[PDB]
Amino acid sequence: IPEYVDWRQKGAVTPVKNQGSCGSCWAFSAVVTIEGIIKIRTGNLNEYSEQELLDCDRRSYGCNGGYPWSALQLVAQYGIHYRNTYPYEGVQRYCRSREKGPYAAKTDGVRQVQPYNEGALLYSIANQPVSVVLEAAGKDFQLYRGGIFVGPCGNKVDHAVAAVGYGPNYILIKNSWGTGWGENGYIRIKRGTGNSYGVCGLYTSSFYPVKN
Ligand SMILES: *C(C(=O)O)[C@H](O)C(=O)N[C@@H](CC(C)C)C(=O)NCCCCNC(N)=[NH2+]
Repeated sequence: IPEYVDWRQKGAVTPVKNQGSCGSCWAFSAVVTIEGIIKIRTGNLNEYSEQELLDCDRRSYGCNGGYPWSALQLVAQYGIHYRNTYPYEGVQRYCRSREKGPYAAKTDGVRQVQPYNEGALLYSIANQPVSVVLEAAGKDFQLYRGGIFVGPCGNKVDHAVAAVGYGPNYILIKNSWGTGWGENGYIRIKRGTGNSYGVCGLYTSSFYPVKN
């Protein structure tokens, strides 16, 4: 795999979103990886519905948090609608997949990255955007403005985001806190520190969709 990856530069990343007060980061992370794999496999970049996963993933807890792997499993089992068809409301509502017509996209499965393994995650990112988790509760992360972030942070992961690239000393992360946070909504998190958790626990739990 190459020294630098940046899926934005290959047209596989949609604009940065803002989840608002709702604890829906798990759905945004999953959606980033779906948009990416659909662009990679079909050539088209579309936006897909975080709200659909928020409402319809019965293993998740709506705005009280949830599981990226469960949202991705939902998209592989049923499918997902376009964001326009099922826009983001910032609150969990009834599942309306059935009332919104045929799904827009469907995947074929979900595969987990070997946790606590930097090279495995870099490999995954080299093939596609990956859903990852990290500890975002610390003030240093909350206030990140730019540069390669080294912390301080612990490994008590609490926030799902998406890895869309990397470089020799960082992994490139698409956050769901709007375009005014970080580097136009992105953070570059230091890698190569030898800490197996990853900076801010970045290697704890990583999933990606599979689409043949
Ligand atoms: C995301 C956020 O707004 O930061 C949100 O808090 C979230 O998804 N939290 C997750 C932790 C990460 C995805 C690793 C979470 O708490 N998941 C467990 C399920 C939700 C908590 N339990 C219940 N019953 N609500």
